[PDB]
Amino acid sequence: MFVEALKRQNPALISAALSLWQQGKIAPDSWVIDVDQILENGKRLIETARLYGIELYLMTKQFGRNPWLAEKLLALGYSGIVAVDYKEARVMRRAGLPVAHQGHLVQIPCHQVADAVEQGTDVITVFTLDKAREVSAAAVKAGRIQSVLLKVYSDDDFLYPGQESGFALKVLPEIVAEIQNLPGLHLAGLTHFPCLLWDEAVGKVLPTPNLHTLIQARDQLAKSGIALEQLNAPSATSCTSLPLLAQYGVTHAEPGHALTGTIPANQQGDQPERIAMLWLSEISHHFRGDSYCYGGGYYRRGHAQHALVFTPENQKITETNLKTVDDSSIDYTLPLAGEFPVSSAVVLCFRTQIFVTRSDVVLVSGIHRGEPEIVGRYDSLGNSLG
Amino acid sequence: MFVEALKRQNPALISAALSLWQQGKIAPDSWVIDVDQILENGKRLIETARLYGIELYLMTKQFGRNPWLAEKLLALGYSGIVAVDYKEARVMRRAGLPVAHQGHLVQIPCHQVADAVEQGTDVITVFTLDKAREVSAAAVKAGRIQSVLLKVYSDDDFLYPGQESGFALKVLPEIVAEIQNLPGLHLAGLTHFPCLLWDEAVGKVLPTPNLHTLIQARDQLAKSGIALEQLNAPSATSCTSLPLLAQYGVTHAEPGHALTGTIPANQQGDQPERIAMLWLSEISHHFRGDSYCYGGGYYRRGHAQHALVFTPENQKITETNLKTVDDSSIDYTLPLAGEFPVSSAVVLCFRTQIFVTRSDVVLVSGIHRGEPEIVGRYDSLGNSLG
Ligand SMILES: [Cl-]
Ligand SMILES: [Cl-]
Repeated sequence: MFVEALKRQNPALISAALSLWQQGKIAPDSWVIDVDQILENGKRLIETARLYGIELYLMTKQFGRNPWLAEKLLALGYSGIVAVDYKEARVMRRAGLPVAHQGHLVQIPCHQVADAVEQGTDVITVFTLDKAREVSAAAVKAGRIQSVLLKVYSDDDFLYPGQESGFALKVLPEIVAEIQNLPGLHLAGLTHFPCLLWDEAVGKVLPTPNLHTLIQARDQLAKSGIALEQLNAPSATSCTSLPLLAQYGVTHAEPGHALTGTIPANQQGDQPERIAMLWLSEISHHFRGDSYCYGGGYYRRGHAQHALVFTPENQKITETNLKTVDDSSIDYTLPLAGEFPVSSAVVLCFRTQIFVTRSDVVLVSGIHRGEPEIVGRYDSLGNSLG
Repeated sequence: MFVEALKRQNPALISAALSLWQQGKIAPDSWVIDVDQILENGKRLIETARLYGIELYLMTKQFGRNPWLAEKLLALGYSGIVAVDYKEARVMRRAGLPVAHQGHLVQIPCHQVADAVEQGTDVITVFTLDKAREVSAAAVKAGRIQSVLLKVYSDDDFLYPGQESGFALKVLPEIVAEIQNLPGLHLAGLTHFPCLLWDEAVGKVLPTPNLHTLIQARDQLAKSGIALEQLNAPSATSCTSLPLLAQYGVTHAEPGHALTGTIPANQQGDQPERIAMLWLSEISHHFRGDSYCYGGGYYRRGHAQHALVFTPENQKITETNLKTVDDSSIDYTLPLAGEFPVSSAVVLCFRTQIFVTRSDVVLVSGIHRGEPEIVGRYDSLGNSLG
């Protein structure tokens, strides 16, 4: 779904990836990241957010919770890293990086609450009073006051599998009263997910009922004198959606895919953020008239559709399509329409979440200058490969 | 699907896991491995195979391509490691371990063929003449002769997504002639997958058409004087299936799940190999009457059905069931029937392939002696966590 955008916005990345593969420097099932471009994208996001006075936390899950990229991006002026789960937080803390937000989308396990509080986490999102009590106890024991966000929801919200969580709007005042009575805590604000979603029919990113629930919650609380310093509204945060967030009084947002240009608003390759990643594989074998490339990077919600096949003998690039993929079996290989020579290179570009796949992540700098150089190699879980 | 077997064969593992979690030593989304038991299972497999004269290669993908376990198991007398793909081979070679078989289920990428040949790989499976030519060239350049296996298939075989590969039976003689003419190669034999499959209706592991195709291929080749030193017949290799393999003249087999007792023949917990793994999680939150545990370990083909919930205040264990899981969205959490306290521990036991998930792998020794001790912590891709 991003091959069109890749061809338009970053053909140099295609050339660099293929060149490095031909040199034997990039193995199949690797996402190749244009470091020059991701940093440019990150800067544009910061400059845009600054005008609106919106603070940004960096989301890294989609590019494989990569600590090298996280460190370089943080240096652009981001307020900290938002860790989707405790394993992502683990990568960041091991790297010596600040974690600004933990608890969303995934809560902090009981035996890790004290570490999150003691090591320093700007805000912690809680989904239950029992978890809030755990955070309060840890804060008191550490002689600190921990800021928290509350995840809210209402019955008309978009509630996705794995994200069914939070305090119902009908009980929010009772919850807030409890939170304000816990000694270890400071109620900093609210969050929800997803707050914005791409609408294909309209052709725009639009607010979701979830965002309206967040606003309604803020407004209800304001009637009882509750002032909230943080309204955190993630999902599809990008340069062109930031003004929309600003209109709703959002104070904090969390770019993830925007950093690599891989947002649904960019399918025509016309957004300020340019495509900064592609997936490289190679032809393994043929079977009954079709070619199969090494798998490992397949993502069910990715809308992978188009593939480029590079044959180094003649340096030819041919477009073909992915055939239907069985989501029930492990993706050892992926089917491509048509026969291509064994050991030809393959390029795809689609929406992924690297952290739930087993792809390598290869960091390439200097593409803007025409001097591509590999500056890092990592796995999908954030480990260096050396 | 293995909770019954776990309760019968290894209740000590349940007790050890919960005890260590209560001590704050095992985080949610960890497979806890009984080292004493996996090594006992590995020994039983070796002793059984030896009587039949079948050689065993160790398959490690399902327990997270773990190099610590691989090394300890190899020491029991295994002929080497079979690496499912080139990333698994990467873990093993970095650990300084011998790789006996590469190429099945996944081929060797072109820029890695020379390393596989030069570093030493007992047999390499090829799916195409072009890959065979690559191996031959590499062998000649390295002044070696490389043994190869051919993957065969026929149209009535069980051919699963990701495993659609090999030479058709109708062209095998032509292929073998070509292979025998390539200077770098020695034709060692044949392989296929799956060669055995559990049959739930019958209640036995049975040969598949794939195994019959392998035998037919061997017999056809024998008519033209081709002698094959290796008939490699993987899938459901275990203590009770080894005599069946022996009856077909299989020379090499490849236990994976048998090492941990997590084979479909063991649902009643009556096989020689005892359950040696469980998955530990924890209650994150509640939503609309149900509890949600941390995810990360879900496997679509795993038949996860039953969960044990441990509440440390009273030390009570309660069985509940997993609710229906949406396989399309990321498993940040998993739904459990009923409400349980936040931060209660959760135990599951089901068929997994750790390498395609993001679970930790925690190695616990001394369970047989009643002195459980953590001797290693790894991620799902084989990296040490420290
Ligand atoms: Cl070519
Ligand atoms: Cl309890």
